[PDB]
Amino acid sequence: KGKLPPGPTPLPFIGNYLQLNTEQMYNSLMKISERYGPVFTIHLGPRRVVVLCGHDAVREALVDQAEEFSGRGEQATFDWVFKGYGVVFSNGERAKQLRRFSIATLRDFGVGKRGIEERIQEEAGFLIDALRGTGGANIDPTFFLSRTVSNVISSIVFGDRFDYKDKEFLSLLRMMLGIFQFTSTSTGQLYEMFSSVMKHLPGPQQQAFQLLQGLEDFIAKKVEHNQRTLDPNSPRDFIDSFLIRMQEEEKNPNTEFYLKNLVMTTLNLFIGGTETVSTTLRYGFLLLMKHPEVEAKVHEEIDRVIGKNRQPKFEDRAKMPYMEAVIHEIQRFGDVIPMSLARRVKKDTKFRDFFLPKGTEVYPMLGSVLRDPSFFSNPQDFNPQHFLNEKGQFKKSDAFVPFSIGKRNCFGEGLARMELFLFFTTVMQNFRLKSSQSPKDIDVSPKHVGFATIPRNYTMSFLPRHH
Ligand code: HEM
Ligand SMILES: COc1c2occc2cc2ccc(=O)oc12
Repeated sequence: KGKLPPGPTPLPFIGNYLQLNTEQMYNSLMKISERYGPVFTIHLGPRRVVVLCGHDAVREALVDQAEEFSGRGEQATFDWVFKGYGVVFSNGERAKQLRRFSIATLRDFGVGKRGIEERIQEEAGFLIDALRGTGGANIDPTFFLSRTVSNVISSIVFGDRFDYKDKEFLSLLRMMLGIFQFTSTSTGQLYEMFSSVMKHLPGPQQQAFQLLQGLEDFIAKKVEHNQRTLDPNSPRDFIDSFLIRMQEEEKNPNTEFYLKNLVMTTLNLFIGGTETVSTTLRYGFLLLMKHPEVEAKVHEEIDRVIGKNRQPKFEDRAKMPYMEAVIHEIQRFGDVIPMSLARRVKKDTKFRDFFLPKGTEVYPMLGSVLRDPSFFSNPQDFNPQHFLNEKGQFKKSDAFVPFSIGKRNCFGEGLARMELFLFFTTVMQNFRLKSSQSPKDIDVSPKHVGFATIPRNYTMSFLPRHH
């Protein structure tokens, strides 16, 4: 039947709000799924959204009907600053043009090649110095990890890294951490439903907007400088490249290459290339302290394959199935972006005997794919075996979708995977982790779950490995 997926009856404007717990959107949605099935319709305030739970529904839509589900839906807190500009939250021609250019420009600046691998290895060296600098003292690893991660994408988009002592750099990192935290709280999820009123009201969301505003202001300041020092012949970074394409297109009235898309696209990458990787690393170390046996096996593999002298290199991954399994399990357990970024159908679509009118938003519940009990034996526990066969070799999974899938999937996945492996490996090779508390008492449940999955605050010490 040409019918929209089934779902609970919505009330005018508020939608299904009375049937949802904004502090736990994910659980609220999965519960509703228990009654209506894997594919259902929900009304987040006035926003009608088709929810996709489980591997099959998600893959069937985003991959089997990729083009139809390739539209970009909204994320209200982020659209407040982006407003449809830039590569992430853009649609149609704007997105195709910005995405093609971004992927190309990233590769031209080392992504995938030896260039960025070297940059990551150097930055990891700096992270190691910094952790040695704590003298084994108990610390909050949060900004040690974010400063390192950020410098990778920062050297690509800005021309070079930030000094670890640059206070403005810490400030930008605080803004990123804060925005991801806000969109993961109940107020952030309430904003997803009622932004029409809430953006004009006092409250936590206003402080969230200022963080985005500070990030935009910073990007706009970096662009100006690049502009007044640009060598049309020798671009220094992503910004230069984009400024050059802008000049080339100065004659195309319909060009997507203009200042606003440069500021928004660069901001997209600065944030995207920072907080996601940083949050995964942070959750990862907490999971390893909770499971010493896994850290032990990681240490075994690192000592055999890499040893204690040379810097780990990306190709080492081919020889380390356990480590590769652990990183996969960390991303699977962490479920950093539990509901992906909303997609939307480009045109009237037919999906599993259901009807989805053009423009309909879609929520691919990645978290439900990473925990599909039909793909992982103990979906609720942290267990690397989930990514190993009986002979202890690495085993892929069609349900491993932390980067989502399809036409608007994460094109930073390559950089991210290189970062996760090189940082997790280089740190583990140099230190054993010591929990400020007892393994049995470490809580790995998340502190917040909304747009992102935020792990609980913790402290730890990095103890060197020598004797
Ligand atoms: C552990 C790290 C990361 C995770 C879990 C992650 C996750 C995701 C997800 C789930 C999406 C939405 C995909 C979709 O619509 O289907 C996405 C989008 C995107 N990611 Fe990542 N990401 C990570 C790191 C990166 C990095 C390092 C960069 C930057 C180079 C980045 C750049 C982007 C961009 C530009 C998009 C938007 C793509 C588009 O709309 O066409 N991501 N990411
Ligand atoms: C481009 O990278 C990303 C992301 O990647 C994965 C999640 C995610 C969220 C944002 C939000 C704002 C932004 O500017 O960028 C983002």
